[PDB]
Amino acid sequence: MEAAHSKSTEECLAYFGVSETTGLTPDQVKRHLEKYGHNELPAEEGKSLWELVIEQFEDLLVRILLLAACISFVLAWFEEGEETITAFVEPFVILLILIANAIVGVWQERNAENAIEALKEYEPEMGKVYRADRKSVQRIKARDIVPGDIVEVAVGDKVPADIRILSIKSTTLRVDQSILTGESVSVIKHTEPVPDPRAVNQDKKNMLFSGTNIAAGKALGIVATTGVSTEIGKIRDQMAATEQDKTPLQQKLDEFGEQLSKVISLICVAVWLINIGHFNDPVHGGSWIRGAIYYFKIAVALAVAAIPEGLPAVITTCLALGTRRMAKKNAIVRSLPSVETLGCTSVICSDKTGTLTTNQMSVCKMFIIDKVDGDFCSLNEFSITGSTYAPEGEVLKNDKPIRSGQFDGLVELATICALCNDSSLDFNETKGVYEKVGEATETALTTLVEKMNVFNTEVRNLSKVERANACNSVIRQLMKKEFTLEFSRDRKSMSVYCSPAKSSRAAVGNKMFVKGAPEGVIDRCNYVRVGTTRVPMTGPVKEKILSVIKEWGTGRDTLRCLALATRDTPPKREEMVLDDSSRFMEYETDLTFVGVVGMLDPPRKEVMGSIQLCRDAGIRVIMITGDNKGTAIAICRRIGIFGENEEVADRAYTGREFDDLPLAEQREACRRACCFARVEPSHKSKIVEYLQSYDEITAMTGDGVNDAPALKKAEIGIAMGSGTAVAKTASEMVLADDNFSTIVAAVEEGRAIYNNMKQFIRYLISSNVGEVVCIFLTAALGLPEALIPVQLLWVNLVTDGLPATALGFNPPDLDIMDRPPRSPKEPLISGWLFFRYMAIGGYVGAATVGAAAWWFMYAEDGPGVTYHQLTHFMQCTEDHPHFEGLDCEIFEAPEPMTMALSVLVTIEMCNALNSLSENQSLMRMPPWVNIWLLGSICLSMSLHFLILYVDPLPMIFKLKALDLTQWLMVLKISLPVIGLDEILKFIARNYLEG
Ligand code: NA
Repeated sequence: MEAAHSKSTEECLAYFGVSETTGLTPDQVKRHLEKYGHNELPAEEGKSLWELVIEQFEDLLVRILLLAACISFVLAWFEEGEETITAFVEPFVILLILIANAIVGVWQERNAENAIEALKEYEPEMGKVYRADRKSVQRIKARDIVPGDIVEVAVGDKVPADIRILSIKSTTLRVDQSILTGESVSVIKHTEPVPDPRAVNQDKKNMLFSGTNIAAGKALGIVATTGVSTEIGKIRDQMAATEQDKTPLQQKLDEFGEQLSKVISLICVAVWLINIGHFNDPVHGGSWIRGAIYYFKIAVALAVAAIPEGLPAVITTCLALGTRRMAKKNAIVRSLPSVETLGCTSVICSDKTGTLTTNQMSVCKMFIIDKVDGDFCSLNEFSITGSTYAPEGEVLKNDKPIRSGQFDGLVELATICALCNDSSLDFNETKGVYEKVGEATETALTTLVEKMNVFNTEVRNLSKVERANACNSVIRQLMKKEFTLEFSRDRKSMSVYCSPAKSSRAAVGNKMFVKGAPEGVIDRCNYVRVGTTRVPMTGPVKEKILSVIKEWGTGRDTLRCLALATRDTPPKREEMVLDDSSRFMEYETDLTFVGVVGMLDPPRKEVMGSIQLCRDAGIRVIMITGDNKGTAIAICRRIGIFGENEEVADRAYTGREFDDLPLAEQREACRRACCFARVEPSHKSKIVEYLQSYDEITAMTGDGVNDAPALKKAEIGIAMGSGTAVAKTASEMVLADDNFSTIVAAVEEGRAIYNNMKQFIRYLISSNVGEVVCIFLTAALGLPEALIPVQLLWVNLVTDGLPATALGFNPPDLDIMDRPPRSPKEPLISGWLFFRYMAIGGYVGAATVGAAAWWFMYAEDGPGVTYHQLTHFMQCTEDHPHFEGLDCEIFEAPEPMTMALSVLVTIEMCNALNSLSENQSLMRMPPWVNIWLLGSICLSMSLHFLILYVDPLPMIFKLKALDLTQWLMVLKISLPVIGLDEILKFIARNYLEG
């Protein structure tokens, strides 16, 4: 029964055919259970370990590598010899990388928690029902509860289902609905029907929502809905129906995956079409087995040379490090891929209270009526200092300190603020400052009465803790509080019924003290107080009151106003039903206007600044607030969101206004809006949709289960440190301090990190290019293999991975926040950059072959066979050129490989320096700009020497220590790469910058 709140208790009983005194029968229980299912959100998918392990082998590149391991394995099997301790190393090494890769992938999932599963924390194990098969209440499992069940709840219980309250057993009933409505103070519940069938949760004063807690009282009710049909269940469905796209880099990297796959295969064909000469060969003679071993040997190295095997580890390391760095700045990021997205944030939607403001309330102004005489009128306006809850400050009329007590209007004003109030103070001796107890707005009133001291009570003598609630306690003793009529949004006020304290045998003197939003409160005033006297409310004096209120709310003061009034002749106590909240406005009429207080929730000190940063960075800012429209706007002007005097007609909306607009116009409104006031339950989420229809990267703040859907939808959901665990688990980021400025800082960190990622990504991929050239050249020049897979894999994971990581510490550009958001469509490598890395690739691939060849020719240790061209034969079945001497296995000498590999290693260390800046010369941005990079290079070289000397390793990699001559050559052929890029950067700075 979805509409239970708008039905009478009798209609809900009738609908389900259930007896309030016996409850459902065992047949009803069965049937109901068959129709509605059990009371519980559905289980998460049964993602098994075996399935999880399988998923680690889905990516195109890991398939290639697996394939290449199989070929490597078959080759290290279908090969003759006795050296097995240096044969199966390769295929094993490739497999071990894939195992570690899959291991990590699995470790990630075991540690990942989804928000949908966090929802289940709010479903209690047990609940209490009345069923016809028993007399006394039975405590059954909450999943066994069904619509129609008569249920019982009491203080401390977690509501097991969405329930229509039938009967309140205790005096009142109080609920903690913080998790669903953001009302953090316990709300009072009733049993009368709520007329509007489209009432938002906050106004269903007769409902208990599954997952909430009874704060006080005992109640009996009937279950309206269970499972996915409850308020939180609908929230679960929205979240589950939300599909989350891959981050821009994830998408672009997946595109590179396909493309590189397609590239790898083409190069294999290219190596085929180059040997189509073998078709014109005698069928007899030559080795076919060895001919195929030749292709599969290069296909393996080719795949291995082309994959940036260490890239995923480098990225992760970088992101993890950045994350620790962001946490130091109060930004707790939860998902590593979010760090990139955060940098692209084009829109931030922020709640005002507690994020843009401090949520530390303070009364700054107040006024009473001074006199009314015909068309003439004067108010007494005052000021109050002190912006803490501490009772330290003073009242001032025209800056001159006055004494509240000398004004009677003020005695009463204070009596309302003190009596018509459910909050207090407390001096916390631990922190040594005054803290609130209750609501912000109410404690500010408590604070205000203490500064006012309307009865000049001896207060300075009292201790620190006793000082807290002294002037209040005084006012309390003056009036007995008989009862209170709670605040409702329909009337936007509250009242308290009070009788004189010293009273033996009397029935006259009773008062109601009314506090609330000025418009409705003032409309119900027929009288205006003037000291102790009273006069009729008149058209002119009304405008006077309203104009001041308007000025205070809509001006640079940005104050939240509250009207205070009293009912002099309140209805007789017996004539009032304290149960029908719909009668409260009626009991609050024929009032006397006493005064107005204006309070402030101050902007955080950093917000002004942070908002300006965004304007520089081309990031739009939208405030979502509970202020009315005028004040919403005024606060927006105040903080920088709006220009002080600029037009805003079409950039500010209330929920009402926004709902009235047709779908097209709502979408339109969202492109230009910077202020949403009084926003509905569904709005954040619809606002996010529209924003995404313009391809905005959207940040959205929230803190309750009811924000969870929007948090999940937006690309950067942002939760408050002080918020619910569910909102956190639904968000890309948590604000340790709740401060809007933390967001802007974390965006800046994201830009800085992405710029560096581009660098080490381009560095690594460019490294693969040269590796591929080296393999290809060797093949299409019939040379001895210059580099082998085990060597490549070492370079791609260790030798280059260190500098790649060090590149993540590249200093950030000063102009980072002075450029618009990066477009998600922006390609990683494109145009000039393709050429650069193509040329760089060329040179690296040539240098490595040439390093081997030079040893094979113009060097001593190896044959002085210049232009002999090892091209010709690699079979040795004719034995022509080297006539005298029985040697033919010098082709596999470890010296040439060691020349090539040391060239690669040395070049890439050099190219790591060329990677300090995309376009700036090493003349302008020197190597030492990044000490981590310098350190990294020393480490990688020490590691190269490690594999060169430490016995097991030089055999495994197939290497031999180099002569100072040979090393001195390695340098000669490596250092020029620096000159090459310097030239190319020069061409970019001077002949492209237009
Ligand atoms: Na999200």
